[PDB]
Amino acid sequence: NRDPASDQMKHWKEQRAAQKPDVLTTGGGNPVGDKLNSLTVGPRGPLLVQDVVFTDEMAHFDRERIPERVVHAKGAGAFGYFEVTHDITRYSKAKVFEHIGKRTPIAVRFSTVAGESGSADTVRDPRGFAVKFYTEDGNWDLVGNNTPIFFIRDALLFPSFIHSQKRNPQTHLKDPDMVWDFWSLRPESLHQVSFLFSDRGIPDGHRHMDGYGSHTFKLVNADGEAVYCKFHYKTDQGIKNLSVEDAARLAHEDPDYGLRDLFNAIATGNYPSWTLYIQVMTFSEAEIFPFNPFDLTKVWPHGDYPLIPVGKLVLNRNPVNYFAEVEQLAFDPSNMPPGIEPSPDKMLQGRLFAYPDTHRHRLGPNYLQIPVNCPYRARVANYQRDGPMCMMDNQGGAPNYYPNSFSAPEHQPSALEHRTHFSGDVQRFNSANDDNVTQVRTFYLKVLNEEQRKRLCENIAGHLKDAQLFIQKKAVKNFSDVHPEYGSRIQALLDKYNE
Amino acid sequence: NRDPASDQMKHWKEQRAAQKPDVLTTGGGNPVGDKLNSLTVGPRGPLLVQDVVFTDEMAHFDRERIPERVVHAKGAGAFGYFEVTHDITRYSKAKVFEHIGKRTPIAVRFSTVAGESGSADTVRDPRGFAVKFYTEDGNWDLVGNNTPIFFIRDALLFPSFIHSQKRNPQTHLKDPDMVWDFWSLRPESLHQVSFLFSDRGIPDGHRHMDGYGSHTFKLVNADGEAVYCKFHYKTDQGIKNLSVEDAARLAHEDPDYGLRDLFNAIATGNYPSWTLYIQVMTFSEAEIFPFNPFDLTKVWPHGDYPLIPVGKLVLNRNPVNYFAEVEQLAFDPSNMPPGIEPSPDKMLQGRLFAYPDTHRHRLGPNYLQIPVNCPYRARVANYQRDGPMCMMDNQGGAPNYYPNSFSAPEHQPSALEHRTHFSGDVQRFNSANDDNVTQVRTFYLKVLNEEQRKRLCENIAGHLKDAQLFIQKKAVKNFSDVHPEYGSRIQALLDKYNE
Amino acid sequence: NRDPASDQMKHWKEQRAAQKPDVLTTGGGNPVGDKLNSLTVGPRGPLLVQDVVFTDEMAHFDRERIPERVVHAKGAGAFGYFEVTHDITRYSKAKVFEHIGKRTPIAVRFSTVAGESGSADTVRDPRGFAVKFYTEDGNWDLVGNNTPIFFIRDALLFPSFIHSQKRNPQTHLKDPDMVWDFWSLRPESLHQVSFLFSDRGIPDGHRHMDGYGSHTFKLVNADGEAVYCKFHYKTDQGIKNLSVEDAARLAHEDPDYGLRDLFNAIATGNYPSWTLYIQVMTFSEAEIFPFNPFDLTKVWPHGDYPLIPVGKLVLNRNPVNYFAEVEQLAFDPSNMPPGIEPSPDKMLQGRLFAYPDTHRHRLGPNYLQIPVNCPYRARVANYQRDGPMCMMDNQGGAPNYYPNSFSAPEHQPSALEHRTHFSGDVQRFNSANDDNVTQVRTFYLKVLNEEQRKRLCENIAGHLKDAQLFIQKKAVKNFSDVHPEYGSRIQALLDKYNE
Amino acid sequence: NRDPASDQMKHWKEQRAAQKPDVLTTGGGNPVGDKLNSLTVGPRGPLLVQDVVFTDEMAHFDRERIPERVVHAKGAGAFGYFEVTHDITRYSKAKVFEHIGKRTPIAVRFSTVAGESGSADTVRDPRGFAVKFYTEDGNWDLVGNNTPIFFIRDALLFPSFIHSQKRNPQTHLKDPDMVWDFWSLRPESLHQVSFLFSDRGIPDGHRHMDGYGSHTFKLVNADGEAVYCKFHYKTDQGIKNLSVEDAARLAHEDPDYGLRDLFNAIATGNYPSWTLYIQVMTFSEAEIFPFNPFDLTKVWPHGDYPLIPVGKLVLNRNPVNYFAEVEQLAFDPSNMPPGIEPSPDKMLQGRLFAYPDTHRHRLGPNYLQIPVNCPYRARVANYQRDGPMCMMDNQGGAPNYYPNSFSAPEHQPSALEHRTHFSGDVQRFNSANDDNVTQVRTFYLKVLNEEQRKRLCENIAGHLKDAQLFIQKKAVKNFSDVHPEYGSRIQALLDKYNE
Ligand code: HEM
Ligand SMILES: [C-]#N
Repeated sequence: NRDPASDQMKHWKEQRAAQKPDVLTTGGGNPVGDKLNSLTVGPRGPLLVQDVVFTDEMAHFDRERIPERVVHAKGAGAFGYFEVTHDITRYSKAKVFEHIGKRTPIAVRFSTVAGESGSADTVRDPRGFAVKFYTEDGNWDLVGNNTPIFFIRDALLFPSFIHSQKRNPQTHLKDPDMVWDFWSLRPESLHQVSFLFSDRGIPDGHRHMDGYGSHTFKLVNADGEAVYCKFHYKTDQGIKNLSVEDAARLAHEDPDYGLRDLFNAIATGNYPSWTLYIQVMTFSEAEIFPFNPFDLTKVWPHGDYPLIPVGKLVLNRNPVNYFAEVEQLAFDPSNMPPGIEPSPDKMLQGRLFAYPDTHRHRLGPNYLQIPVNCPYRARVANYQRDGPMCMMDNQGGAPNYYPNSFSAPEHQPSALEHRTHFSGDVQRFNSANDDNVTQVRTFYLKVLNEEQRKRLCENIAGHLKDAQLFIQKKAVKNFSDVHPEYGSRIQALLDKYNE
Repeated sequence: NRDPASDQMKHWKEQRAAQKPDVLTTGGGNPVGDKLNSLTVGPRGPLLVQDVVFTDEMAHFDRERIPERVVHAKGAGAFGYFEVTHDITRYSKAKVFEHIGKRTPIAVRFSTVAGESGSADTVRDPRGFAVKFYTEDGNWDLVGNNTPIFFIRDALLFPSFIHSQKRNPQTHLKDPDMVWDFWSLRPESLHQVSFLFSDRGIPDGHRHMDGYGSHTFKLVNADGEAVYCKFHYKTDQGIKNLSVEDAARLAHEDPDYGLRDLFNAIATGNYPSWTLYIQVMTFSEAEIFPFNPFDLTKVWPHGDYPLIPVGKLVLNRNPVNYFAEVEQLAFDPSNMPPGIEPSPDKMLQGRLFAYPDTHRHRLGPNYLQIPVNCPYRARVANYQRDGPMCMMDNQGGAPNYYPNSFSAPEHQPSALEHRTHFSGDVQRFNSANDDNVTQVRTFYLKVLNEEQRKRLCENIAGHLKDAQLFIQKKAVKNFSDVHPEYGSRIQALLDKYNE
Repeated sequence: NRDPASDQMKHWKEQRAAQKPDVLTTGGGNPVGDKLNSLTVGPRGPLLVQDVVFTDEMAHFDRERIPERVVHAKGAGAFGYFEVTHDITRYSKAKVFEHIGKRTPIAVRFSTVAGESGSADTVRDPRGFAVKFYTEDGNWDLVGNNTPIFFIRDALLFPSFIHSQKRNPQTHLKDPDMVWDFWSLRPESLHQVSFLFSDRGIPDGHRHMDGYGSHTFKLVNADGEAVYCKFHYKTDQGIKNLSVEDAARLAHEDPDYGLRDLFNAIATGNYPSWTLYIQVMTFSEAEIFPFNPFDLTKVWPHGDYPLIPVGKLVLNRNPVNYFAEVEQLAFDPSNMPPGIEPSPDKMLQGRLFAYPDTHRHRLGPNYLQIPVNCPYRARVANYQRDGPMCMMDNQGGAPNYYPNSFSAPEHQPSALEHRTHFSGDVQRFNSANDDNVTQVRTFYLKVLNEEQRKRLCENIAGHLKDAQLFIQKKAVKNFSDVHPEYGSRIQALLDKYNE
Repeated sequence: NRDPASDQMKHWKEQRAAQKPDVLTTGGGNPVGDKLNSLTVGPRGPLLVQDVVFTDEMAHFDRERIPERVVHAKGAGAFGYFEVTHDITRYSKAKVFEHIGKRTPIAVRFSTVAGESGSADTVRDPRGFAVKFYTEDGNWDLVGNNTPIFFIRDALLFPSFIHSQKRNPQTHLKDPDMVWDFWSLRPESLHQVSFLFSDRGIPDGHRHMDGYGSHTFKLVNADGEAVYCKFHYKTDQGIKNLSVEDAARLAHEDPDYGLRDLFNAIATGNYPSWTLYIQVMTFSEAEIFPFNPFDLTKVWPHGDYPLIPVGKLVLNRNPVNYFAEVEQLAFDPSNMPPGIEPSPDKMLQGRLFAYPDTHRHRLGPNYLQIPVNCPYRARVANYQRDGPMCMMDNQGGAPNYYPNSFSAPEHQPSALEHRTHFSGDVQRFNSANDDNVTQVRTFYLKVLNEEQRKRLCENIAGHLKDAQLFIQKKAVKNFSDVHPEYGSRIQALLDKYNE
């Protein structure tokens, strides 16, 4: 009796008992006598502007679509909650970490990157794992990928990068030259490239993948002590990837594979879950790290900085209306309540700006006012007013300037940001040469096995092959620098593909 | 102390009581630690991207403004109720007239016409009197002026009319050449131009003027019998207008005179009111009527068509937040509940398209979702989805197609349009010379008395005198047609004015 | 060496040689010193708002996306010209057909339907074939499809139809319950559904494939005599379709298959072309003719109304910048120069509003000001002003109200529309029953050969086999209502799929 | 014959002697038959959607309005040129100062601050004076006011400030409590408040007022040597302001007095001009300066930092279409070319963000492409693409990723920002007490004479008298802090006013 998903309407008509259906109305609420036959003059005459029943619906029709996400356009979402299982208060005075058994409702949206709205899940691309913590101190957004690292470490190259992985400005077709001309000129991607073309390249569904905040963040206890951290939410359904083969099969067989896997899962009562951990680094150690603790192209070896469990990320309800609750979702890295703060991680810094920016454009100035985005477990009160599509009462007739002598909202000094010290010139400091191989080399011949080491080298060559020859070399060169073998294997492969 | 309007905050803080100032949060609901000083590297250093309290706030301010209404930009609003005092049901079956005593929540917006957001209330100009009935059959928006007639009878000339009435495309100044060159070329305006330059051209506040639906409408009863009608809502505060010197004074002394007079009255249990009447006419009568019964430049003489009392219009509530409840208010003449239907009035016909059309651009595709515009009395159920800034549930997961087989919203034969028959060549009929003198002639001699006729001519001459001689000629000519004396009197003044 | 599309950048550079690369600047033209390293205080310090180079690029990137077309998102486009080869002057006075040899620049975008921007080119779904003629009497948009009929005959059914073919409101996946449920309760779709599931369902590229004006139109000659007609532009590369499996693999092998094909063809000098034909029907015949001549689910048979030759459609130019020239492309069926006029088609009429309406939403109010949409081979002069993103000079200091005595644009009586007579009550006429089978049966037998007839039934069952039985019944019922074996054959197929 | 502005259309008609009126067309370029009569039913029948000429025009009319500037909405603009007259090449290497005689086009917009578009010109209020220099190195926007200081010093107070300066959230009226409750609590304003209420508060048009950069900026020469500065461009027409008397008369007799004046002056060859001087403070002196050198509520005494002639700002060309060339006009302080950078001024810092941020909303993502805003004197080349209302060729088929090996634009190292060192903890430093009286006292006692102090206190007390008693206390208290005599005089006046 198909799957829970396919029976979407099925279950709807049922649960809708036997009570009559609501009356079809116009946006205004005026009942429609007949919305199947246009208002015409004669059985074969023209249409009347007077058929506002028509205009009303058609009008709305022509405006349903809104701009898709610049990146991560294709994804799925579900709601659930978080719960504490450990006490890290000695680490961060965040309200969500209150005490054990302390729950918080969440929202999540998995997704790919380069692919548009029509794209299919089952394909090589990093994955999006975003969590919205509707806390008491406002919503907390831990926007993270399925990997602890990224290709670039300076926000200034992301626009270019994304462009590189997307379409040709002219042909509107994917383009290897673009893809690899960028990667080749910027070896800093070496680390993440290797992760993309590794088995992890294509997770089997969203449920069998690990979550990562990626960036280095900052924790601060109710005592004013701050320490750098890294979030890790590992899957409790075990890691499971998809063969280049299956992936491509599913790709066209069920483009929305990863999509319904999630739905049915939650429907068949088999709710997904991830275990939230966090690494820790004192400012002392941070000054010692063999690298930049804020370099997005690096990791904190688990041996030197072990994961501390903190909580359970459980999803148990699926969106009722996809658009409203998922397509419309807004995740802002800048959304961090008292206890959690960003690090000087140049990429994070940029994200502090881009997300709310794009949201205002994709969704609208008052998008945080959208049900799904509104921090309902907090009391939003301030001196911001109006704006297009202003919902709510817009804070009634309350004094709209600060300061004021009329009892309008005051600032809670107990939430002040954490004071740090920086000494140096304001300049554009070149981070293009901050070691792009070390951690990579120990990933090729260390994290991976000879078995999957060959699968990786294959996956890569199967794409790099399509790039101009002048591109192919410069590329191998990099892989070469990570390890002559990790570069020779790939090359060999190319020579064969290359005929 | 001072007036209620001026005591806005005072009263707010008192009612607020001894409570504690809500915690000042970002749009995201995060507490602010100090919204008075920016995050900088040093006491005299750069501003950091890291300051999201600033940007969260700043970015909203930058997006505070929405386009003002292209016309009737300046205005004041108030909510109240509509009470049925009679049984008119013998004509219209709208559930808004159902049973005597039946109260229907209403919203009202008064306004001028030409002036933009910052203009003054005390200037000569028609006046807007929009009434929104939140009925159980959706919303009823009766968008009427304080005059029963208008300057033109074909929408095709409205865009141009409003242009001539506003600013010159290059100097951005008021243009008497645009104003009069247009009016002169369209004598059909003579009627309303008369009513305009008369003592009624500037009413003393909104509480002292009448409200007219202007257009001819339609009423369909339970049996399905229809009738043409006109709406009339006379003022219970009595017709009181302002003099050129006093209106001209208040222009600078208090540009928001109307907005204030209205706030204060209501704030002191001094609720304004209007009795609602209607002129009922038969298709057979509309057949006999000597003039085009749908021509916007004509009136239905009280004599032959006496007014029938319907109910009362009380405004007993003031807007809490002006932007959210007034600025965003949107009345669409097409929102007529079952029982009320439009008429062939060319003018009205065009308005059926414009209001929601422009509302989509001024407010947004989902404007009908704004609390003030939402038909909170009736239940909105249909097959329209998505659209930017989608509030509520987007009808959750109910079927989006129609018809369907899963118990989704159904038709309503009862609420069907009343069918009328028309015959003729579908073409653009020149309605330019449908007599633009007869009714003005009566207004000039029978409606006005000598002292009023005196003013009407000085008021005209005082503004017309700035247009070029040739326009003045053409202009006067049209006046003599209504009446020899009308022309000569104005002409007389012009020669004087032309020193 | 590789295909022309792949070598896009390669050539762009090659030809750009002998030239120094332009200086990288900001949106404002200020040269940037370094666009790879953000501005921070100290090498490991926070990002400074100061870095305006950053915000400029990021803010713009954060807004690259505009809403995709509500339908026909996945498409491709090219440019060419139209050449008059034959004289149909006695039918249309339209300057486009003026003389033999008359060249008129054109632009075209082909597309699929339901699938979103990321979808693949080769799938069962009709194909949009819109043609924009930049004529001296303004642009003429012939928004056609690769089929001469459509699933429905009343605009009111469209928003609902489209929803069925799209995603589920809650599970966001494609849904056969909606697809069929709709098609079941709506049999008039039979004609098109058959054609669709036919071999033509997956044309090769956008070349080989035919284009049809689809709707019935009206032609007017220099003597006011009007006649009805159907537009036809047959491929010069002969109808060639894709196999189910073939197209099924290309689906993931190369989703942009069309894009590639069309680009490379043109790029290599292999410019495709089409021959335009017209079927003419006189008002007399339109009267006698034996189902509604304006029904969109019906077709005129070359039998009685033989195809007449008019001219050639040649595409010899590729888009330089895709987004700018194809994505932003807007076609309005309502754009018809003198000689061409709408027809009572309930379906058409509706299109007369949706298109510009949605364009103002998706592209913006001044969309006709975007280069490729501008009627550049004409002289747009009128009384329209302002609007957002207003380009040009807003028509400069020209008078902006009509009429006027200042030499502003005067209208042309010549361009007056042809008048027709339409008698009959103005109401909602039921058309759900206008024969949704006759012609359909003639396709299954006469047109379709035992060969295609086999794959048609097979293709239908292959899809329909996923919907509840109660639907399958209704679906087979209508088919057998066309011809016993039609559904009979389907039914057999259906039962095997249901294990 | 009237003022040159009155005859706008006259000279336009005259302008095209001869020349025949262009043909009235739709937005698509289709010629119009009858633009005065809609297409109806019969002479008294309904309207047909089939009428596109109407809908084309109406839909546009319905979207003419865009959000008015959040502040400084009511203004006037003009174009002219900038001419170098002194070699200041030892301080700035900017090309706009490249060499004596060199002329650069400029665009200027004058403005009030609080009133919306309908507001009156002649009212006490600072005055906006923005200059746009279309320099070879991109556009340089010097966004100055008519005062060298400002009320607040930290951007976070700005939204608040402006709010208190506008209408009441509930009553929508100007709130004296709002105005003085805010000023009373933030004494840093005293300086501006005093300047504001002096004879300089209501200038006589835009031609008789000085223009000031206000903020301190950083000039950078060819040797990479930096220096701080302040821009001053004094009227050549002489500082002339209006009296509280005439100003109130003009407020109703001519709400557009400034608009009209500027136009006419230019129209009659009487071009206004301004001599541009600059002040120079070396990094050393900025160290021992008695006040914070980047504090907006302070000035650099001519005595120690003498003005230096640079060149002349001349305006000799009126806008042809106010909207297209003035209303749409946009200035960004961020637009600074090589040799002209920002200071750490907390206020200037927040501005680098807000202008482009707001322009992207008021005008749209691609507002830099609007003619008036485009840097048409430089070659904009970069890796930015798409966005709505994308004009030009969107950089065509150029490589869209940086870096790339395909000859796309490259960064110019000689346009890098001058590196400055800053050291301190990153925190929210409190500048609320950075001396808010010294300079004020000098203005009161030295800059003004008795006659003046008298008018000032009268002007201050005039408004203040309306605020609640407790607010008057606080305010007078602050004035006494500047000078015992200062507060007393105001207090005496208050004592009076209050009966
Ligand atoms: C009466 C039902 C129809 C309505 C209301 C309708 C509505 C729409 C809308 C709103 C768009 C998006 C336009 C844009 O954003 O540029 C569109 C696009 C399109 N439709 Fe129609 N459509 C209808 C029927 C069809 C049929 C019947 C055809 C086949 C001749 C067709 C061919 C197209 C094409 C080719 C496009 C994309 C044009 C392009 O930009 O390349 N549609 N339709
Ligand atoms: C519009 N009145």
